[PDB]
Amino acid sequence: MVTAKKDENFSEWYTQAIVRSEMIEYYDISGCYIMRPWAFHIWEKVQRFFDDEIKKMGVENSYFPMFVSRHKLEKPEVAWVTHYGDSPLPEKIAIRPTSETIMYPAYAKWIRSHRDLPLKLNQWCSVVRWEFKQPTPFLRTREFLWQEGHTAHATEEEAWELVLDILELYRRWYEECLAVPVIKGEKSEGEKFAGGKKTTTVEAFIPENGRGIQAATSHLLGTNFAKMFEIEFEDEEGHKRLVHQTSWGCTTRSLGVMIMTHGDDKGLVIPPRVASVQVVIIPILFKDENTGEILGKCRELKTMLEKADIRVRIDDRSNYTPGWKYNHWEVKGVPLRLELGPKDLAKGTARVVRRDTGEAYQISWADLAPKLLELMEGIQRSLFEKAKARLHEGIEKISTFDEVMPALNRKHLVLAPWCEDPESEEQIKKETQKLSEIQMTGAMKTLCIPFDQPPMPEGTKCFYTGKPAKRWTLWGRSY
Amino acid sequence: MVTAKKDENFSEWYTQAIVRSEMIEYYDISGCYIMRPWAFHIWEKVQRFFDDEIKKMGVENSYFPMFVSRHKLEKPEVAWVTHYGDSPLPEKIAIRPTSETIMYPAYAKWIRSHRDLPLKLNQWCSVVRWEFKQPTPFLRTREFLWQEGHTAHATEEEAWELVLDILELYRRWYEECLAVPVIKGEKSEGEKFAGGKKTTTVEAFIPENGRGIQAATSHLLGTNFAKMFEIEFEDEEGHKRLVHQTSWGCTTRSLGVMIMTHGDDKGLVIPPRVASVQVVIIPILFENTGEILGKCRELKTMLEKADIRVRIDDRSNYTPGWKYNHWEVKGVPLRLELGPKDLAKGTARVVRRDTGEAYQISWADLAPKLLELMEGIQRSLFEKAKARLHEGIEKISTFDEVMPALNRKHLVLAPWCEDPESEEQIKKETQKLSEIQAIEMTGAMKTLCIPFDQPPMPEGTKCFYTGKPAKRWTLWGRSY
Ligand SMILES: Cc1cc(N2CC[C@@](C#N)(C3(C)CC3)C2=O)cc(C(=O)NCc2cc(F)cc(-c3cnn(C)c3)c2)n1
Ligand SMILES: Cc1cc(N2CC[C@@](C#N)(C3(C)CC3)C2=O)cc(C(=O)NCc2cc(F)cc(-c3cnn(C)c3)c2)n1
Ligand SMILES: O=C(C[C@H]1NCCC[C@@H]1O)Cn1cnc2cc(Br)c(Cl)cc2c1=O
Ligand SMILES: O=C(C[C@H]1NCCC[C@@H]1O)Cn1cnc2cc(Br)c(Cl)cc2c1=O
Ligand SMILES: [Br-]
Ligand SMILES: [Br-]
Ligand SMILES: [Ca+2]
Ligand SMILES: [Ca+2]
Ligand SMILES: [Cl-]
Ligand SMILES: [Cl-]
Ligand SMILES: [Cl-]
Repeated sequence: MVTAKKDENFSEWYTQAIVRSEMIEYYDISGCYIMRPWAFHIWEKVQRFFDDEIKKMGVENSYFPMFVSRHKLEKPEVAWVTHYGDSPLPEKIAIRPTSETIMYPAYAKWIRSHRDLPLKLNQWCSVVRWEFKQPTPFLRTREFLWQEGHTAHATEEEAWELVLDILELYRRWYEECLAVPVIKGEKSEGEKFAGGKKTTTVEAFIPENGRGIQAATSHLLGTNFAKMFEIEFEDEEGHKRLVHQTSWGCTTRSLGVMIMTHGDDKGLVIPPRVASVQVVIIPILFKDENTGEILGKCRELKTMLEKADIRVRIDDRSNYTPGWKYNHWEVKGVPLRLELGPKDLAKGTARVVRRDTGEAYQISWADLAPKLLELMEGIQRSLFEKAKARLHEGIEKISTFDEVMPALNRKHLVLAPWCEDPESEEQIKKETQKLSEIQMTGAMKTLCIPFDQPPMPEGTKCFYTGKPAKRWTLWGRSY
Repeated sequence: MVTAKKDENFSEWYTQAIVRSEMIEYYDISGCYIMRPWAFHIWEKVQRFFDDEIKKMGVENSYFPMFVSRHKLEKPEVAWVTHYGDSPLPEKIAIRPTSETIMYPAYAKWIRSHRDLPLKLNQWCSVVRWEFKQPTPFLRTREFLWQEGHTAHATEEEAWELVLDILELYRRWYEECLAVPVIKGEKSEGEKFAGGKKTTTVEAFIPENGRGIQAATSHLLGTNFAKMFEIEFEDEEGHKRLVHQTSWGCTTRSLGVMIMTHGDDKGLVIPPRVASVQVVIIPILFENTGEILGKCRELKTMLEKADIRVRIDDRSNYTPGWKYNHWEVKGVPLRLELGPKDLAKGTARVVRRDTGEAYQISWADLAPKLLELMEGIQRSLFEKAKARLHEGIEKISTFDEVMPALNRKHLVLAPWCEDPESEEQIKKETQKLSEIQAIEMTGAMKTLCIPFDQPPMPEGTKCFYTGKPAKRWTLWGRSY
């Protein structure tokens, strides 16, 4: 069970939560962890939703090799294979950190005419970024699972609308499945993906350590990579034009984020929409009191709730006390826990405890399926809405730079008018980092320029340079 | 179009077929190939089938790192990571070729009491087996996708029952989804997984080189790994015992097999159950308004409501007949032709890809009859294959009848004594008999499997080689 406290020592709390809930297991190679079934259930669920939604868009899944030649890569932190067994490769090959240098030549080969567009591929794989720093399970790891999508189109308007559609699917992944609120915005030109035209992004906020984290990203690559890799088509009139590319990505970091958003001092709290066990049925057995009837009814209740597509498990393992089972499913975060013991056998009801709030209900057996649907909807919405309020309580609207340092001290982000000069963002990072040193990184940086822009009074000056401000920008310490 | 002929030039036919089908793209690193959507949808299909069945058996999914210490790996085809950027690494690390050494330490840590058993885990991933031999797409490659399942049980009976259940799921994977017939059997103690106690397998046959190929595998590991890694539990009486483990896998080789099992001189054929598109609607077009396309879209929704997978090929500059050949090569089980004649009679022309038989169907009658055909197709494809299979097996009793059989690209079902010595001697002698034939891919014949279904073994029957008392019948032939 979890001993540490979320608002007192976040780091050890998080470690305990993930470990005690059986989601991860440590490994002798630093930077890689093991994803036990409990976490992978959740992953499977969001992968299913994203997959169905992108298949609805014509995107098709595929698989490109893990390996890229050195020649075709330096056309850093990439991992190099030099030997098989005991013989060295004639050329070292690297392991993929992202798949552009692998797929894009194939794109060059496959695209000749307008009729071959759009071209929309996704792939669900593992990548390797071997930064020699300190990892954070889910959040920052040397190997991780993601999906990545790459499309090429005949026009930039098409590409751009797909960028937006995909980032909307990413908003739904987080807010709608994992109950984590996020912010849609656009990356600064010092933070955007280089040689993309424009990066869009969903951002999240960890209040317990006042930090920003990127959740997913969708790039408008435009035509830079087409020039690079010579991906041309012939339009209707017979002209050779460059294609307009997008790519987009989202990883298991999402599970990390969800743990921090909903976790509490007893452990995990798993939003029902992604819960593999939404309801655990715990038979209360002691002194051979009514065990045959208790199990009879528990299995009947299971078939009842399964008819309503509630995902139900009866914890009838003989070698565990009920109280151990309670703590087990609590630390694990099963949304709803249903207790049936011999005294309920004559009541015709049963006791239901919701994990998020701990409230208890006495519900009839006939009334179980619909009331449990209802509670799960309410848990899902309320997980989300409490999180969304914490998010917006953590953001401060400022006018001048004087307001920054107090705000970061309250573990908050700042929304400020900005002129969007790239060198000013770096001046800002350095200034704030040094001020932080007068007492994990202390520097503050841009997170995104929110799509949702609040009102911009005329003659608003950039909070740092005093120049005329162009857009509100979200800044904060980061992950 | 596919220039090669399937049984005349099998090699060129095979690569011609998988390339012009758009199933693979080649790559600038030997051993690796790009798996394109037309093929990956099939991998998606069988992965869903099998994932659901093992989820029904209580098996859960997980993910383990792709790297091993040399320390843990060594306790010649392994890909070794040495550097990041330009700095060496303290210790080189290896890309997994399988994940026993990655998982069993964790297992040893997670299992302490009978409470914790059985432990059932699976994972979908890829592995690297960097062999310096000539790869073959799908069939033998340097990086390939698979699933490896690893369980641990209290008793050998539970372990064994699980082994056989998984091998039956592999049977269904090939026969029910892939329409590919296979044979369940047991591996000779020479062909079994070392440090395993018994290996079971499903084998497959390729008529055009008479070659046998292992299709899936399911291992009774017993307790050897349990001693290696110290995976132990305490029973209800408090005594400390070793776990009996199983492991089992299957790869994208299953797709190559499928190709080779059903392809014809025209190209691929894909069983309806796993085909990406089940029906291609070909508009007969050359311009376009007059709404043939509208009617196509109507048909498309009518057919999706029966859960059929449909694609309208409305590409502008291609010819109807070019489209016919295109989807012919790809292997779409059913082609729906719509032109102005069909619009004027409310009928459609449907051509099944297996036999080429055509059918005229009114638009109303469309969705049911297609369902009746796909199923027919799915049965037909599997049945023909089955027959070809049984025609490539010769039951023999002497070694003399062996080398005739191999020349016909057949497999032998001979009575054997089962000491591995004899297997080794047969392999060497058959190879050099192949070479003395060749004075005028190797010729070595080995044990494919010891089939589970054993025809009657009369008393006094002598092994077809040693001449000692035969124990069981065994399937031999050349291998992949
Ligand atoms: C899981 C994951 C996820 C992500 N990202 C990046 C953006 C993205 C989003 N949205 C993607 C990829 C989806 C678009 C996402 O999820 C990044 C990393 C990572 O960069 N790992 C390497 C590493 C290892 C390590 F041991 C330590 C560090 C480390 C320590 N201090 N600092 C400053 C770094 C870094 N990892
Ligand atoms: C896709 C796949 C599949 C399989 N197998 C093996 C058994 C199994 C089955 N059933 C599994 C794993 C499921 C249990 C299966 O599918 C083996 C290989 C392979 O051995 N790859 C390396 C390699 C590279 C290479 F360039 C050439 C060769 C090569 C050339 N001649 N010879 C003798 C080898 C080998 N690859
Ligand atoms: O990987 C990207 C861009 C996009 N690729 C598709 C999925 C979503 C993703 O944002 C940016 N990026 C990020 N990290 C990298 C690390 C290394 Br190592 C290399 Cl060489 C290259 C990269 C690199 O290109
Ligand atoms: O891979 C196996 C045994 C089983 N692993 C689990 C999935 C099913 C599979 O049959 C045997 N084997 C086969 N090929 C290997 C290649 C290399 Br390289 C290494 Cl190090 C090890 C091995 C190795 O152990
Ligand atoms: Br990234
Ligand atoms: Br193997
Ligand atoms: Ca849109
Ligand atoms: Ca606060
Ligand atoms: Cl799922
Ligand atoms: Cl009773
Ligand atoms: Cl539900």
